[PDB]
Amino acid sequence: MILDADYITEDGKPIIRIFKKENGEFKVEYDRNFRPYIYALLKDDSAIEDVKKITAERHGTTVRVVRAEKVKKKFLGRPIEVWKLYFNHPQDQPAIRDRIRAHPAVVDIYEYDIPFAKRYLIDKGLIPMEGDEELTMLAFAIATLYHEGEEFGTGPILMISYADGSEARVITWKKIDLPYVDVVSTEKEMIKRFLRVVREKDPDVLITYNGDNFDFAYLKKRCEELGIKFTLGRDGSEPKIQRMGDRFAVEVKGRIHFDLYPVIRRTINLPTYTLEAVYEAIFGQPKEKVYAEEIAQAWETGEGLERVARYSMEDAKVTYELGKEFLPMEAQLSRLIGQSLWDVSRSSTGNLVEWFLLRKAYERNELAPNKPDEREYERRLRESYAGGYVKEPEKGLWEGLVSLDFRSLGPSIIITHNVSPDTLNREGCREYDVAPEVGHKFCKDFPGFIPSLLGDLLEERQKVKKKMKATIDPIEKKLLDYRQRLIKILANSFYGYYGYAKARWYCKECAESVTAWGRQYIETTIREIEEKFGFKVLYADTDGFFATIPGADAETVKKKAKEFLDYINAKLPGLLELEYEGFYKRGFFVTKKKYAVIDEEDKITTRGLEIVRRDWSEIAKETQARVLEAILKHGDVEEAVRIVKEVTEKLSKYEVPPEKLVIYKQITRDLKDYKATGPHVAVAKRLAARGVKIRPGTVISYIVLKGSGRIGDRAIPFDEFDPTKHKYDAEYYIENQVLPAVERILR
DNA sequence: GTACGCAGTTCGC
Repeated sequence: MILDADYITEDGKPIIRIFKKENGEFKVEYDRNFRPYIYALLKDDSAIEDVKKITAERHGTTVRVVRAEKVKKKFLGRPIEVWKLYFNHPQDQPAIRDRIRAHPAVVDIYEYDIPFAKRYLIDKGLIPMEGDEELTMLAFAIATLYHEGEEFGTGPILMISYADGSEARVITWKKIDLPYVDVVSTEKEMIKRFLRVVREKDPDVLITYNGDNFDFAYLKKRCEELGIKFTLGRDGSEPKIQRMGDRFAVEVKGRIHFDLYPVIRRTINLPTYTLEAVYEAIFGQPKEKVYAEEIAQAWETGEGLERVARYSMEDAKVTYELGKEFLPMEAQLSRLIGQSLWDVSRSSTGNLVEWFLLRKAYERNELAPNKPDEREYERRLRESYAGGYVKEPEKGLWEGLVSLDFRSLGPSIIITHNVSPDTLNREGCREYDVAPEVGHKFCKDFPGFIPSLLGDLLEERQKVKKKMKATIDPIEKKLLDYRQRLIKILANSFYGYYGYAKARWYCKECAESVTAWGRQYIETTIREIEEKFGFKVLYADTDGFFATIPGADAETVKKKAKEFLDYINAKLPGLLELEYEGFYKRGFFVTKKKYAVIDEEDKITTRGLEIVRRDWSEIAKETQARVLEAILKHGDVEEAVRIVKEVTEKLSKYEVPPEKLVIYKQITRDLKDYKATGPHVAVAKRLAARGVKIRPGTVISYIVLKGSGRIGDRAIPFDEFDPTKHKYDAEYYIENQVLPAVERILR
């Protein structure tokens, strides 16, 4: 099983290193024959002699094209003839590619921004994490005395805890008598002992939580000032710190540094992403937070250091357990994308689709288009189109509801109608499909690049779902469930890709055609069920709707829907099909995107209401949840009223716990690009002045204190809140938080 | 930083 791959340099030549694990043994395979390359579209083949003689001078060494090779590829389905230009080293590619482009005989270059390691895995057909190997994992965390804005690595690390499946220990240079605490003499010996532990355990995966931007980086900085060789790699090497724009990333050669933080942000929606919120989300019980204000007073006084030693041990153990749950899912994603677990776990959906498309492009001799230049990127950002159909719901309570949704509407449309930039308005075909309203035509004579890819994807999902039915191993069934679910997410994101401004295969006309077809298909089904089958559709959004027959009994509502399923699915073309979501006793549709609906087993499903939003305080969510749980399940408005009158009196009496009053809002940009101040924006400026890290994506936790005027003039971060000196704005959380949320349901 | 559709709160003016 392939874990990772990079390249070293030997006698000036690159040698790919394939880090493997076979039969429980670490191995490293070496490939010395692979070379970097770009593609060049030449005006005349005769100009290749002048193009070879294009030279650059990097590192004081004259760099040149080492091999020119003319190849025939397809560019948006059309055969193209380009020159494959090879270089000696991947590092001199960025220095010479601009001069190759600048040649007047070169129309353009292609595939010039693909890293050497990822180029190798693609061109060789190598899929990481494929195989039957159990990976050994070790989690670790550190406890420091670092201050916000206090450089980085200047404060000493106090504690280093680690945890695997066999133990969880704390290493420290402070006298603590706990049986899991190993007291060393110096901070240096604490770090060195940690290095031996990792070396002795030799784990395939090092698990951290936010280790890319703190724990690992701080460890490297402390080892720098203290003069310690931070040897962690299986090749005797130090972890490497790279930059990802607003973010840093730490890589440990020979192992996989699995930072859980970028994975949780992209997999789970949470109000905040502290290790304790995460723990309380995936696992049942909570965690006993230990704040940096206590860790300083615990060193100073020396007392209570047992507590922080326990919290350091709990962080490591919780990090390991969360890692053991999320690593299998991310392993399946790396297999699907075909890139390393290290890179897959830290990249966005758009980047995962790019790597997948680039691989599939290689398999089909499809030359990849370049990412847009500045003007084109901006043009794509300034461009939009119409999307899904959202029916204004029949607002109120309704009884006896059936839900019918399309199966992968986007991918079904793209495959059925061959929606692809290589088929759009393609000339000379015998068969065409025309997108409604927008009128774009798509050639059906030959499979387009993307539609053919989606067909293989939806195929593969059926093959995985089939095995998942007829397999015994509950772990294997789960791993397969990960795969088929990942295939569905990957496929369904392909519609929006066509409108992604950074996409190589960007096609606004294609994206326009998917939504236009989807709008036609849903409105046609909604009309058919209301015409021929006497149904009344209540709520409808994009690919699905909620319908019923007024007055009809619960059973005949079901049996008449199944009747409509076989009717509409016959006339439906291609892979377009309607499925049966489920029957639900009652359902209140407050407004567009805002509804809730109760199944037969008395478990409410909630969508769009303030209950699920993170920018609403828990006191408002809980009350709305309890209020909605009344009218939906117990139908009691009088109780619902007693709940509102209840929670208002606790707030006015200042008895509701302040933690139920924090609002979680995200910073989405540089604080200076904001053209309108808000509560969370003003709190962010205070933290920015305090030295606190303030970047796009930082969740702001703040409370509104009592007073009058701008909410932002009365808002402070929660870590600055103190009931002994602060008084919270109860009136605000009554009039602007609790009362508006409960009003929507009662109205 | 896959897309657009959409509700609802804060704030300037």
